[PDB]
Amino acid sequence: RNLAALEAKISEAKTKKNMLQARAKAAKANAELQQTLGGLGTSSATSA
Amino acid sequence: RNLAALEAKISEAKTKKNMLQARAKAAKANAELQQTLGGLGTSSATSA
Repeated sequence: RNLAALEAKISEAKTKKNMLQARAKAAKANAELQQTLGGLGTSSATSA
Repeated sequence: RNLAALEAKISEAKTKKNMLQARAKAAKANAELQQTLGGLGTSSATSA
């Protein structure tokens, strides 16, 4: 029974952590998209 | 939507700046024409 419980713990923790990391990476990618959209170099063209 | 907006910005800024530069060059060419018309070397012929 301890082995059954431990395997359940291992599987759930591993998969949950992996998916959490993947979604966090997706979120940070989206945040980088937002930064790039905000990060517009209009100043240089205006100076030219 | 951000990409659509950004492409619109890029196209409009590029074309407007290019045409502005071209027309400024035309204007300076015309100003050089006016200078050449004013810049008459009558003094040298008068001295001869």
